[PDB]
Amino acid sequence: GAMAWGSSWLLLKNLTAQIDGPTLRTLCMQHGPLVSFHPYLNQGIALCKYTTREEANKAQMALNNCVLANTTIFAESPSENEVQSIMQH
Repeated sequence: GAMAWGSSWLLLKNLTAQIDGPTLRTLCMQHGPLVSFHPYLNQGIALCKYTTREEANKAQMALNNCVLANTTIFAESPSENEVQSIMQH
């Protein structure tokens, strides 16, 4: 008799292998509160968790389809099953 809860998850993608993203991680925290974040430069992906569902959706709308000088940032919402796949290598 176990109960399942829905949690806010955001995945940001299309990061170059040449990313050092401490500034990238800090920017995500400013947009929404950050419980935990793991950014990968090499794969060009970063996965982060938000405190509430509404803050997560707002973060995706701003990060998705977002253009910065000479680089493009995309945002997607992986399934909770897809989030587990990322945690497992």
